[PDB]
Amino acid sequence: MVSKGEELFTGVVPILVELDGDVNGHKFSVSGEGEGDATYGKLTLKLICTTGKLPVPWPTLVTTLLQCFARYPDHMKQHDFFKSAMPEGYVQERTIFFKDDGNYKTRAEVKFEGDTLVNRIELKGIDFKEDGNILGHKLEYNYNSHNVYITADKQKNGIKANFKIRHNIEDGGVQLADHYQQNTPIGDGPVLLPDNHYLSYQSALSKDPNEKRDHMVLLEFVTAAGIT
Amino acid sequence: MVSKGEELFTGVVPILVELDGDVNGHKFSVSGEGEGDATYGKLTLKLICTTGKLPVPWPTLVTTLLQCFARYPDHMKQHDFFKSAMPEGYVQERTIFFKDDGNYKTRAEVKFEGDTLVNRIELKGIDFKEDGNILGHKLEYNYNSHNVYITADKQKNGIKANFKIRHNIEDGGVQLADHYQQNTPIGDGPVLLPDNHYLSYQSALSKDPNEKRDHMVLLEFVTAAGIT
Repeated sequence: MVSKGEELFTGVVPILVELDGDVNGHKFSVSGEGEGDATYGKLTLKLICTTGKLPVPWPTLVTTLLQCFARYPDHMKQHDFFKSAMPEGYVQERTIFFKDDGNYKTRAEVKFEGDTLVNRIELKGIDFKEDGNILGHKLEYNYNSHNVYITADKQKNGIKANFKIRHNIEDGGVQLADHYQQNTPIGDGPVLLPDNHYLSYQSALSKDPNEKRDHMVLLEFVTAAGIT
Repeated sequence: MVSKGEELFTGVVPILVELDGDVNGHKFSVSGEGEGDATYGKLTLKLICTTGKLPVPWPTLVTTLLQCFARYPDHMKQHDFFKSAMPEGYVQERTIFFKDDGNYKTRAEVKFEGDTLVNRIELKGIDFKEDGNILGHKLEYNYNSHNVYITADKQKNGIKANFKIRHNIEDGGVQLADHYQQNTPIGDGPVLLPDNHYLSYQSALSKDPNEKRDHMVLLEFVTAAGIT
């Protein structure tokens, strides 16, 4: 239960991320490593496109490329589904609707493989406008804070989430991305089904000045809230 | 010039921050320490209210509590006024208009005192609504990304900046804060007067789980841009 999940994330945990995607026909792959410290609701990753140049803005992949590292306050630990599902893990599926543009559909499996927390993903994007903010690469290289609204999904012994990302556009404006999320345990064991709450996210995108490959250094701070 | 400023910020630099403020009559003081690495346009600070509980939301003080740590690309280094003014330093004055509420007026001096970069500030806030988002503490504990638009101010041998902060409000909405900035060198030496550009900011607010005092752990990533 609480102690079981808390134990698996007691200190700093190594992370591995793998993604294969296809957006409007452009195939690409991303691989990344890093670590997370749920004690501080912190996570840091260096993600690299191993197929060359990324066909879409890096910011559009931030949400796809580890909610188990969220910092749940003591009074809210009974609501931490993500950690309660470990190490077996859970599948995280999403559909992302980019306002007035295409959409991504993703499926990921996150769980431990030894001492390492792994996130393997498959992404498919369709109907993007060649001249849009996505394929046109018109999004600024940055990120804002958002809240991930969560509710239990007892039918699937998991949870559902919904939130809208605001991607700042170069020279002004915002490109919204509506996220519909579903998380289902991989195992058949018992999990912590939560009462409604949300995860408060804050992220910063950076670059490794010495790296030649197309990449993204991502930093996230996550804290659960919404319950007194 | 460029090399002179680059030299002072070559590695990791210790930082000291001090602030005395008065908002609608509530007097308070903040003291903080940390470090910055302009090579990665990064900065981290732990800021503490030494007078007890902070009378205003911590997020409202983020912009007041080190633009010299910005990461300027090679082709833009001749435009880095902040570093060119060091170690003597510069005065940074601002007027912050919180939409439909009060305003802050600040004056700060930032420069080196030995190997440490210091930021001492005086803040005065007026006409805040007792029931507003500020004195009512209705702002979420987080931060978004913004661009700091800069232009040279040859009359004062310094620069001027303008930007609008978006403070997310608890349960929805945004509380805007219009920033009008002026930076003037403390010394009378020559500085780097820049062509128009902006600093791309990204910030994350956190907490030291072991600290008893009212405080804020602030992280900022800053990179200059707007010039080809």
